[PDB]
Amino acid sequence: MSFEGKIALVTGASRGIGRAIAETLVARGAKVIGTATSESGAQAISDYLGANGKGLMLNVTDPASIESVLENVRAEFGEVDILVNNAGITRDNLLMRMKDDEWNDIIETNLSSVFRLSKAVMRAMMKKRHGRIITIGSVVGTMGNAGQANYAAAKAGLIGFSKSLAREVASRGITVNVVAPGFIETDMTRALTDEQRAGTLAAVPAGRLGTPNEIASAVAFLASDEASYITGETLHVNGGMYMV
Amino acid sequence: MSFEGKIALVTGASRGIGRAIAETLVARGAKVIGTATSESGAQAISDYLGANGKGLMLNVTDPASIESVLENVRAEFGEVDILVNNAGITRDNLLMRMKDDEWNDIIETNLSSVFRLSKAVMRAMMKKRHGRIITIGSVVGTMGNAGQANYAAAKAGLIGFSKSLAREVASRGITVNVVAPGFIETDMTRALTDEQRAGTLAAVPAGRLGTPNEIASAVAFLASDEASYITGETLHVNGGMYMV
Amino acid sequence: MSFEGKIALVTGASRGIGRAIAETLVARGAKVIGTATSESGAQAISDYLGANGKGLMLNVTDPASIESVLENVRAEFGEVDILVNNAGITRDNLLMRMKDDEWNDIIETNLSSVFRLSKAVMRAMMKKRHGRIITIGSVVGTMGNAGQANYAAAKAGLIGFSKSLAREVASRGITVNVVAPGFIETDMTRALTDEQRAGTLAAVPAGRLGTPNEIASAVAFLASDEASYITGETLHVNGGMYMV
Amino acid sequence: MSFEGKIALVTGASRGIGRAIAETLVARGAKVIGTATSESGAQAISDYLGANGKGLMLNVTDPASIESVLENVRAEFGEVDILVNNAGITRDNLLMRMKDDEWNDIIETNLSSVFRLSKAVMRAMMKKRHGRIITIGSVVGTMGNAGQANYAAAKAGLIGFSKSLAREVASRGITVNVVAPGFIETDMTRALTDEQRAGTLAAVPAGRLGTPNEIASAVAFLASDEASYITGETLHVNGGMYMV
Ligand SMILES: NC(=O)c1ccc[n+]([C@@H]2O[C@H](COP(=O)([O-])OP(=O)(O)OC[C@H]3O[C@@H](n4cnc5c(N)ncnc54)[C@H](OP(=O)(O)O)[C@@H]3O)[C@@H](O)[C@H]2O)c1
Ligand SMILES: NC(=O)c1ccc[n+]([C@@H]2O[C@H](COP(=O)([O-])OP(=O)(O)OC[C@H]3O[C@@H](n4cnc5c(N)ncnc54)[C@H](OP(=O)(O)O)[C@@H]3O)[C@@H](O)[C@H]2O)c1
Repeated sequence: MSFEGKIALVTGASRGIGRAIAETLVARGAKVIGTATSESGAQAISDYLGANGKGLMLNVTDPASIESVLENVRAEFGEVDILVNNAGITRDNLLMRMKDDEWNDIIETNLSSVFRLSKAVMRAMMKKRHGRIITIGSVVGTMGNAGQANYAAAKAGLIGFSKSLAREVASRGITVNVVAPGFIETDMTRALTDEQRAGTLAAVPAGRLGTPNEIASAVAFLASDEASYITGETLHVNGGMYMV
Repeated sequence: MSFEGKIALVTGASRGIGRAIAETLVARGAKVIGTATSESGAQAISDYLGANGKGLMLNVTDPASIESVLENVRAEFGEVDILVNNAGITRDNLLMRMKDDEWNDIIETNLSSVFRLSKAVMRAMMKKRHGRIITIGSVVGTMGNAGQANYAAAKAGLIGFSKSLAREVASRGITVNVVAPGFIETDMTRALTDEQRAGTLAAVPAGRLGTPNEIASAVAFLASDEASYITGETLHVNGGMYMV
Repeated sequence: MSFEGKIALVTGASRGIGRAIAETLVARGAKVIGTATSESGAQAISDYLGANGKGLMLNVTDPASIESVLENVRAEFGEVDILVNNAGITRDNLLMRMKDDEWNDIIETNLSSVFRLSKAVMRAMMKKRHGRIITIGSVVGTMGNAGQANYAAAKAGLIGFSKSLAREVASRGITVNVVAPGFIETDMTRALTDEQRAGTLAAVPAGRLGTPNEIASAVAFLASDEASYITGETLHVNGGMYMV
Repeated sequence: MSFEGKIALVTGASRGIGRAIAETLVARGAKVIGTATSESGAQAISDYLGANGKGLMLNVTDPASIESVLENVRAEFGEVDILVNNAGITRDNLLMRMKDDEWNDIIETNLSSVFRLSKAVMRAMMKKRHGRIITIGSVVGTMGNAGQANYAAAKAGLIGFSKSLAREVASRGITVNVVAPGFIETDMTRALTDEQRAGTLAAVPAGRLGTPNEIASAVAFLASDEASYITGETLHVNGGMYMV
């Protein structure tokens, strides 16, 4: 089992991709700490993890929340070996309608969060001479998308951040990578009309949406000892929607 | 190739790249408004622009400063046709030494500024069905660089922003593009040791530093009517240091 | 911006993009040699070039034809300063239907031709310590396209070739670059059904086809003294169809 | 075990990366057919594979050799499920010294081979509604390298080819991907002076060469059912030497 003895922190693990990531790391031997933004969300994460981890309330924009969560992780489980930055929001609008706080909230939540959490786990990874940081990107970070300039900025920015951090820590056995999903099936997409789905599918050579478990498999590959020579990279998981 | 009757605003036009951009747009017939962060800096810009423009004090992190500058431009010259986002700062540090405000100030000054300024000029461009937005990026935005994770995040971010904005306004005759310099002769590079220079030149096939005027030429090409089918693109001007 | 005293060779200059390139270089002061695959095609090129150049018959797959054309150019005009590799063909088919000669002919005509022509002009450029090589790529080289695996291979290949050549000759004042058009109005596109056009326009933010002159403007920029710090680069001119 | 019941064909499996790929696929349940260019090389492959596969003599430039090898595979094992295109050569020279046959041999061996072998296995993959094609690229295909314009052309070209093929076959459950190694330890590199090594290591943030087994792990990930939503992609395995 790949992750026996490892402690993973997966931000935004309530559902969909973040839950599939948490469950996959559990299935391969890790102890997982999954986060949500509320105390009930955190309890629902504890309920699915059971004996293989815990749910905690974390707001990745608030440094006091980050510090409190990591202290709790350290007391109960130990140091973080694997950080998976999945927490992310969208607040879409065309530029002229985009409010200052819609811009700021996305930049804080989706880009500056990657800085804060990576900084907060890095020292203990450097001491172990081994670490994994994986952030969940988006195809929109590379292509752009009308009405999502805030989101695209954050998702492109976290790649620049990750490349620079990778260059600093590569020689100490820590890799820093991004997984960029395409269109993935969630509750959201399951609620759409057949016509809304058909237009999304038309953009995907594979002819289907991706599944959360497909993103989890890519994360788990990069987090494993079989990916120790991959750093500063973006792994695109999108059914051929965008080929780099 | 002529800009007669066009109004350009070039942020951070005191020296180096921003000055060369301002002078080059003048040489092609534009009226140019260059900015600096102090009243004396703005006056030095007015001195070199003379009859073909003026200098103004602008803080690109302050919406009140942006609006005051644009209202002055609108009263004296008219609406901005060409926006060149050149203003930017660096606060280098390895991640472990990087203070929260060194992150925040770079994100605000180098990325969020591009959103605020673009938003502030866009309506008048959309009415005319013609416009240019050009932002000065960096090779670091695409490659990453140790000790500049903040700067790389902002410079990568501004590309994602620019692709998204490009997609929103392409059908109204507005293009949005990035020019990414390599190592350019500037106060910054003149202040390096001979050894820091030599090592950076070894990574440049051309075997020399670029000039500010070389960046200005690329900007002036993209700002022209001869580049109306180029949008959402990044023009790398780096002597082969990085080939995309 | 002027090419007075420069000699340019533009392969495949009968019509469309190659003609627009030839005419634009004339308009900027160059003497232009345009090529076609027949003696009547070459004469039609001579008719439009008049006093500012000539047409010649060239087969870019035949080294004897290349050498005969260059010797004619050298006798009448002088050494080539600017090479524009525009010659190219398509032989579309899904992989299972693609005949061996449909693969081979595209590779020979669209990729190996760029090697032979570049090699044939390079020595005189190196002696002068000044030169331009510009090859016309395609968006398909970066994105791929079903039914054009041969064409995509050649157009992607020529970029790898161009980056390698750029690295060899950058320090001698020669740049080597690619211009990658999107969907441009040409005989090809005029011969499509209204439905094939409409579907391709839906993928273009600009909402229109590009013109040959738009490609020519980008080529003329790169061929100029104002682009001496741009090498190994790909300039995408596609109305936002693909944003790198 | 991931590959139980699968037949993999790994071209160029004598040593280094191709051998590590063959051995890794064996270790995960596949029957492997590994190739070499001589009858003794093929026998040495049979010796290491033992009961889990066979060695055969294959020249990927010769269609009669391709057909004979695939007929042998089909009679003894069955249809190919996984094709790994590892066969590759270099014949380096600066452009002016590069002979026509040095160009042609690399294009035939490293690019056209990918077309021929992919075409030869595709029909049976389409019938199974499941398939993997993985080609071994190189960082040089994306960066370029002086003295390797032939190699860079071929390695860039095979990405264009792979993207186009992926677009044709994505909806039938076949993925087509590239693994791009950086600097990998081989017999060659083990024979170098400490000074030659030191210069190579200086370009690699990880501070070490990659191992053949690291490339094999990436191949095996893409060949598995855990990578069914990854197609048309390039996975860079280079210790941060090049970050895309
Ligand atoms: N779905 C797709 O097709 C797709 C495609 C590409 C990329 N992505 C990326 O995948 C990730 C998952 O998002 P999603 O839309 O798929 O599903 P989601 O269920 O909305 O997940 C978002 C998660 O982020 C957490 N979160 C939000 N704001 C936060 C904050 N301030 N602090 C900490 N956690 C916060 C949420 O917490 P609660 O549990 O408390 O709400 C939730 O767990 C995001 O990074 C997204 O950008 C998704
Ligand atoms: N080593 C690195 O650092 C590195 C880096 C990036 C990419 N690569 C790529 O990895 C692959 C392995 O090459 P290598 O240099 O690492 O080791 P290598 O041991 O030289 O492998 C090359 C293999 O290709 C086979 N081959 C050569 N010409 C052939 C032909 N005409 N038909 C069929 N097979 C042929 C050889 O056969 P024989 O066994 O009969 O000689 C040999 O098995 C190549 O695609 C290479 O471009 C390697």
